[PDB]
Amino acid sequence: LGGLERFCSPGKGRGLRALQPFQVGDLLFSCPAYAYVLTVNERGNHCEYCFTRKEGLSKCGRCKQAFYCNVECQKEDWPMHKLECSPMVVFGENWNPSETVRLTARILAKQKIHPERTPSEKLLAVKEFESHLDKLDNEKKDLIQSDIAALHHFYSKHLEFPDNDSLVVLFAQVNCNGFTIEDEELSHLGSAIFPDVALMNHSCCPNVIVTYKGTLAEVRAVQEIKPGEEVFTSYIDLLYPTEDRNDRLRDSYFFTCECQECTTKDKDKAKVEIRKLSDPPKAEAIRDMVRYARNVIEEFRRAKHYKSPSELLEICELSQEKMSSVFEDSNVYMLHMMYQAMGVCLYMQDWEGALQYGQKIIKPYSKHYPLYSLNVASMWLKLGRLYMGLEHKAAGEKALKKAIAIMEVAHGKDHPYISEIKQEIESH
Ligand SMILES: C[S@@+](CC[C@H](N)C(=O)[O-])C[C@H]1O[C@@H](n2cnc3c(N)ncnc32)[C@H](O)[C@@H]1O
Ligand SMILES: [Zn+2]
Ligand SMILES: [Zn+2]
Ligand SMILES: [Zn+2]
Repeated sequence: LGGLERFCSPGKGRGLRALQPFQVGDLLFSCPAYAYVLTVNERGNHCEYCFTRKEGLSKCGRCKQAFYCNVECQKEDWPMHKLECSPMVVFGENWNPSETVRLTARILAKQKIHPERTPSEKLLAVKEFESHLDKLDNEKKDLIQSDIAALHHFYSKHLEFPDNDSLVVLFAQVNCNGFTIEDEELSHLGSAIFPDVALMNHSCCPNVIVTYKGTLAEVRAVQEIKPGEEVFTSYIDLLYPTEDRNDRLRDSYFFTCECQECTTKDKDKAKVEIRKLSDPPKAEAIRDMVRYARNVIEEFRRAKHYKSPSELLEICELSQEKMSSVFEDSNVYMLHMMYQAMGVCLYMQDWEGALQYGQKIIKPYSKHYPLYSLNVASMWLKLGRLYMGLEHKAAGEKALKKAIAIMEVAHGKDHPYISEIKQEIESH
């Protein structure tokens, strides 16, 4: 709470303000999760209650699909696991609510259980969340209804559903204020709601970073903050040019960024770096390849749900072949396809393929992103772990050290993830 304040940020609604100075790597505040969910694919790898990544995980006898550190965690998570335990077994293979429906069901359960202001709502309350209901078109309003139907379909037993479709308000609120809990390699662990953290506005030049210590959100300065200065995070991936960033912010958050980077368009020429080839491309040759680039990102986005790894790798190489003609290999659109391919090799357990892609990525990655970037820290981590795994321990230790350098600021020097990497350098 201390040394910070809620205020009306002009043309940004409510926001967070500093009342004291903050230095690079300082914890402004922590926020316990108000409501949270462990992602289906991480069940058994982490405790459902505290999110501890351990090996001696005790399975829920009643459903065989919830794992905990012990019985104390099992007991504590029951008021929330109660919502899914029996349904999972009764519906079996037919149990498929989206993580949004899963999280929203828990928000409804927390309101029944704890109607009072929670210690997660010191400055902002879930009830007070911005919905953007008024800007929702007929397509978006319909998607919320598909999700309201699922909430009724699967969580009808223990929940008393509110008013009309003032559930449309709750779903829109989660869509606009919800959080994704990622791991040290930026892999999806789950979804949560953090009220006080949701008060911070967006900047493509963030002065803070949100990291997670179990289910607790921690906010640390990645730039020096002086009194009266507004505290800003990044809502989106900062690799992309101004237009791309702004299309994402408009679609998901109903606003346009007017920050230094968006006003100036500084990193745009380097991000979409054109080959300095004998006879230039032409204005329309760039614009046609950028239209092709965006299309292939989205085509791969779709494809990955239904194509084989080799089919998926072919898309990467053939996209990079067509674009190679116009675009430099440092070009963000080239980097995207290389990252995707690295991801495919990792899945196939092709460690050399993944390492040979990661090396091509890291240098332009560091350049296109800010100084302390989780995107670059995790890329150093994947590289260090690929090196260490393949027995190239010199290069592994250097890449792992590079990761730790960023993490000491973003995660804090005393973070479990950092003690884990240090123990990776000690043994192997
Ligand atoms: C997670 S909330 C942040 C707190 C918020 N302004 C409020 O008072 O509820 C997200 C919403 O805040 C606004 N917002 C965040 N960053 C912004 C920015 N840089 N410029 C304009 N509006 C912004 C948009 O309405 C966005 O959808
Ligand atoms: Zn636990
Ligand atoms: Zn169970
Ligand atoms: Zn911006």
